[PDB]
Amino acid sequence: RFRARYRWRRKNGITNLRLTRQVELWVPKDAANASFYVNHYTFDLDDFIPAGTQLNSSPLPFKYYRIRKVKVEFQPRLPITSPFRGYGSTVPILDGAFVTPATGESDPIWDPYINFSGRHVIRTPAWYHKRYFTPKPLIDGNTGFFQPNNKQNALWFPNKQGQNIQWSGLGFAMQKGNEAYNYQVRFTLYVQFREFDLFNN
Amino acid sequence: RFRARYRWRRKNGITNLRLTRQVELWVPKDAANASFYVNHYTFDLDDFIPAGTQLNSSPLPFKYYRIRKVKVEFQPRLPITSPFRGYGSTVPILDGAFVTPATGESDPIWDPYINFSGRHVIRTPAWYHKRYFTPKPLIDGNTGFFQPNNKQNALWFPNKQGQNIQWSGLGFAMQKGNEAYNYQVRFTLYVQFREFDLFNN
Amino acid sequence: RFRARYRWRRKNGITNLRLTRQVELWVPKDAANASFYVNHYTFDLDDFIPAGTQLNSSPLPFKYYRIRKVKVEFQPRLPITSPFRGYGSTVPILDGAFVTPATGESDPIWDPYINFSGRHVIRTPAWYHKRYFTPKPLIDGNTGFFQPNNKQNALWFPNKQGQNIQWSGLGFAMQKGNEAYNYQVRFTLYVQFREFDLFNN
Amino acid sequence: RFRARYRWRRKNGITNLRLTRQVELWVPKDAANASFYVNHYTFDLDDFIPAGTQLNSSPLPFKYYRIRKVKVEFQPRLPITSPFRGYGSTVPILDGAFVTPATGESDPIWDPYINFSGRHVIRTPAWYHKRYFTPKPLIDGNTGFFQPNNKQNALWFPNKQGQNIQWSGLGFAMQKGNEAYNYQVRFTLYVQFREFDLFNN
Amino acid sequence: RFRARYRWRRKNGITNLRLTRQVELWVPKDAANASFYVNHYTFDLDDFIPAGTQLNSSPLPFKYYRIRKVKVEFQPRLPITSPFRGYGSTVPILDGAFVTPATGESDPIWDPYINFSGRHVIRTPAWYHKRYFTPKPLIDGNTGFFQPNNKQNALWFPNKQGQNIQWSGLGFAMQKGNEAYNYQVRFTLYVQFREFDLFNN
Amino acid sequence: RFRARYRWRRKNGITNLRLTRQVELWVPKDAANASFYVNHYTFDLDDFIPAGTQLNSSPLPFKYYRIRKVKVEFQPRLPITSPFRGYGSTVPILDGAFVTPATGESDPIWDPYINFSGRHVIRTPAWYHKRYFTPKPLIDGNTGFFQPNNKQNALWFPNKQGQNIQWSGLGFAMQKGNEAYNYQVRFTLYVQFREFDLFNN
Amino acid sequence: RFRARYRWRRKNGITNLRLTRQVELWVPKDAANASFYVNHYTFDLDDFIPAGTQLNSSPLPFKYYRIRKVKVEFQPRLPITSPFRGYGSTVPILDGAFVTPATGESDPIWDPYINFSGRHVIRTPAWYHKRYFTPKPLIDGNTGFFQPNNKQNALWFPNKQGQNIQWSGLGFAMQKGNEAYNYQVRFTLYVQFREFDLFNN
Repeated sequence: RFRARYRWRRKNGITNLRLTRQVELWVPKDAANASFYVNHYTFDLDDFIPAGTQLNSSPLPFKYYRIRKVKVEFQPRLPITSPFRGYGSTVPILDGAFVTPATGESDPIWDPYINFSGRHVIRTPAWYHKRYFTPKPLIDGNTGFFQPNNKQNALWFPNKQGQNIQWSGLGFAMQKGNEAYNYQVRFTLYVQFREFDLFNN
Repeated sequence: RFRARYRWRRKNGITNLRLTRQVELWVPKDAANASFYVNHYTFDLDDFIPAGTQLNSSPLPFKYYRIRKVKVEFQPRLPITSPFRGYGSTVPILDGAFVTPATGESDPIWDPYINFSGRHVIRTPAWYHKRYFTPKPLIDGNTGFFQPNNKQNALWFPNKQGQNIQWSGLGFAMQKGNEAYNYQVRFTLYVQFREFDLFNN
Repeated sequence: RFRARYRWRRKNGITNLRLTRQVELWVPKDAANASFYVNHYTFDLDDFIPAGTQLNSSPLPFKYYRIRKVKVEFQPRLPITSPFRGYGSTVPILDGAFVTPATGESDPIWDPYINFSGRHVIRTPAWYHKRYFTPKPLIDGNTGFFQPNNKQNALWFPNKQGQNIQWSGLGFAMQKGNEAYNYQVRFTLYVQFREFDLFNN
Repeated sequence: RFRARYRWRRKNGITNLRLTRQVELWVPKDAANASFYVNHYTFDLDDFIPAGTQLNSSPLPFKYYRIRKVKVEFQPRLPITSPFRGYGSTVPILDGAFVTPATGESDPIWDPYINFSGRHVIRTPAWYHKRYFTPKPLIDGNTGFFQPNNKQNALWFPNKQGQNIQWSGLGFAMQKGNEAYNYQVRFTLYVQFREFDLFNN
Repeated sequence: RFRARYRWRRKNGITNLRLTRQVELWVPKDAANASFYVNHYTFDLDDFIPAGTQLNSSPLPFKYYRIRKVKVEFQPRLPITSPFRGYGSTVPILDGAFVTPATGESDPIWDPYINFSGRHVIRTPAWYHKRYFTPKPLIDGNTGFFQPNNKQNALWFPNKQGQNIQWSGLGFAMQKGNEAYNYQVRFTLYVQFREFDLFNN
Repeated sequence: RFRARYRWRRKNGITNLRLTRQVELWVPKDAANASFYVNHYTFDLDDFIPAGTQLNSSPLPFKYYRIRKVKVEFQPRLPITSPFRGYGSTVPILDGAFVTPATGESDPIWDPYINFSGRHVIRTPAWYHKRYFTPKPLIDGNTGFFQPNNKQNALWFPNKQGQNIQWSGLGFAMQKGNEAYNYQVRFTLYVQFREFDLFNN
Repeated sequence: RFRARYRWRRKNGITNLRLTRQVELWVPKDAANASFYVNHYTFDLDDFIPAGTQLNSSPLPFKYYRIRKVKVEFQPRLPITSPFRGYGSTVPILDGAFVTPATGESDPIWDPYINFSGRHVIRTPAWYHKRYFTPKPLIDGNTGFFQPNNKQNALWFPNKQGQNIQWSGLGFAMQKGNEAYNYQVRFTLYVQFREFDLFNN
């Protein structure tokens, strides 16, 4: 009754791991104009797992995977005695279509994520902020479909180490003050793997 | 009550894997003398897992391990229509001290494992034979201690990939007929790992 | 029923003491390179107990000991108005094999403990951080075995005062900003002693 | 329920034997100085079992052993009408580190075992005295670890007949009067053996 | 309910130890006069504990103590075939005022402790005799007060190692025959300590 | 249950006696000035018990004592037809510090004990007055401590016959009329003794 | 049943008051040496109560007292933005013997109270810290006895206003940084008084 779920994890090699990577978020300065810094983050499994050997292509010796949850943690670098407090917005964009502008066009003076249904408020000189959600894989670019949050029906993907697809996550907009502040963004993937394959000579 | 064992496997990264390797057992010929072929098998984790990278030293990214069970399977190569049937003995030698003679001295004409408390009968032209037991790690050579079969109290060992200790397993004695017969020995380790560590750049 | 545990503590002299020592953690400066400071801490009983007399070799007059728990407390020296916040990782490394590099090679630019199963986040200009766990004794260097967390089956060790073995504890990685910050690390051993021996003239 | 312990003793050849050896304890004389005679006893299995043959190395044809209990019996040689009564101390020293001095230094004038947690009083011209305890094997000399008294988790050791390790037992201190008195010390091991192996030609 | 007494012993460092020392009682000879040998014993903690170091003044690293019980054991040196049997008296004198005469005046021909309310009969060539009672501390010499036997209300005293006060114990009177007989008096203190303080460099 | 209190009184010789002594209180005359006569009474055991012999120092052959209660009875000498009635105050002063002035300074014109918490009114030509309380022993003069009224925890004191300490009792203030009136003060001690010692030749 | 405790407080004048005094704790500077500032505090009732008149010697008109509890509150003077954080230790020393050195010898570089059974951690630029315990009166200097924590059996002491004894309290050790920081120590006595005496003219 619960011992059949144990046989399913042993017949197919189901393993929940937790991968963690860090990046630096550099927000530039904006002297008395109240602009925003709109960008985004997608999660590729090649950034969380290093390169393997010639025999074993991946350091995690599994064939299939799916990412259950992502925890995106904006960790401040500045103290709470900063001269300017900002208030941005973080949304999970599962559609793969972001409001991030390309280079050449100016940064907006208004918050584009402020009316979204899943926006949280990032306070942006000195405060921690985490989002914890289910990412959606960027399978197709023509239709851009994703499936609802169903753990039993989530699609499995091959662990390919170099051709690994990216999963659509977060879009943020942070206010810009008179100083260029920093953040240390930490991405934590909660991956579920399947069919352990370890080649040997 | 059972959900505390789930938190213990997630806090320390407990993962049961199943590693498999093969070797060829060549038994020589013995024309009308009824000798035995006494040898043994110890299990080193470096033979089951290949070499890793410079960053990740092992393809299995865990720090600690212990081998729960070994299945040693003598798989025949010859058909059951062989002109001579033999009857040997397989024992689990946990002490690390085998009755295997060195080179230079002759092979015995009598079965040395036949009076042991845990001997099984291998039929040795053409029949399958498996042993499934708990190996014991060869920690010390001066005292040669091992602990009783207790899953909760089994010692943990560092996965070192090149300095991995060997675990004391099986000793066998196979009869030798007028033909050199073959076996394909398959070792299956049921390892339990701990504290998943995956270095990343 | 509980009065038999009282006779066992009186027949063998069982005494739980709590020893405390302090050390200074100096993290150097790193101007705009985002390096890490990876080091470790092992716990030797000779650092917590001073030297005794010629008659009584130890100020704690017991013959055997075992360390039940260690509390490692990183206590800040800097205020929370520091210009740079860092985010490192603390792990209990029971295997005795650390990721600490020797002198001559450079400090890493990436967190090596970030994917470990038992990492906690140390915030590293100004915030307190404690780890509380069971240390493991560094008995052998060839096999590096340790036993699981079982209070009833923990090995007893002679209190020797000068030949006391070290117990494998914590490995940490702290970010380095533009200033050399300080920490006051406090180690608290929760030792259990046995067989009180007090020599007298 | 109890028939599974019967199959475990038959699958692995468990046999409890009781070995007995004797030695002579010579305590020298000490004219009006009230010195002590401090010495010790360790238990080696080579002293209790004689030499075997070339085929069977040991007269007890088992491969593994562990000593459950030792009974050390100081049996007097002198009658109770002796002109001087002495009062010493017997302790079980499991740590392997005794207070026995080497040759060249004088014998102490004070009882060194008198404050120990497990001392019993030996009356030392004419009275019987027995200690009955669990010995601890002297596995390592660097760390000197031993395990708690747990019958289910006691380590097994190879019966090697010539390389057999010694087990740490008793340390005693007997008063010395004006006459050299004698004792007949009787050591009784309660050994448990495993995996009966009897080689045959 | 009983777990509050466990927190009280851990908050204040309560530890029951058992200290033991020995002395020689020399009773002189008295040819056909039937005199008595009246003396006494007080218990100082400096006689049971040796000298410490400069850092830790005492080998027992506690600050406060109180002696719960004393066991005074007169252990014979002579056999039971002695030509003269004597019959003395042992009393616990808690008041601190003994009937022991100074040097210069003769020893009495009559038993002074024989009518006391707490006298026991010591048989004095060859027989063992123990007293087990609560000692009383010699706090003041002007009033000589002591408190009743109440374990919960017993006064705590500083462990000072050189200024330690003496506790009022036993007064004895032993008959003297035609031979100078010996005794080995053994004092066993059952001390309770408090507030473990171990200085460290 | 009550038979254990009987064994305690027989093992230690507990005996409640009742000692009685008398003294004359002379209050002087004071013609039309309304002064007071302030004095006090302390209770020494040497005043209630006479001198003993050389062998037995005290007529009450006990070693320890404590005074449970004192009854101080002011018994009049004058009839109720006296020309002046006075109204003083009696207090139990347990602290040992009285308001009694020394010689040389005048007697007060106001009642000093009238506002005390335990004052009773003595009517002072012709009326009887008793106080019945627990005295407190004058142990120390530097701190002047006493213990609360607890019969089970009362301190025991040596019966020394000549060095017996005094116990702090009553302080009174009686009005003075035109005639010098008399009182016969009767002190009744309710002593409890311990450890009957009767020396004999 | 509870109305007898009301009559006891009215017959003897029992009154619980709460006295409060303040002092300034000046900790000196120590440039890069990591020394400690070890000192102590004893509580005298003459510091909490001012001088009285000639008639009434004390402004609190009671004769006896005992201090039930002391609250020692280290109140910071510096803000939490201080450049150096320190971590000391506060212990209740009831024995009257402190580790405070006299003038002439240097201040220690190590914490002497860190291994004590009742140490709390004072954080020492800017944080509040309170201890709340039962003080012990410094009655004798030769034996230094104190009684256990029993409210019903606590000794009463005379309120003398100028000869009032001191009660043994707290010993602290505070780290010293590059600046001389301040504290405002507040002592709150919870005294219980007895036998209200108010002299009147």
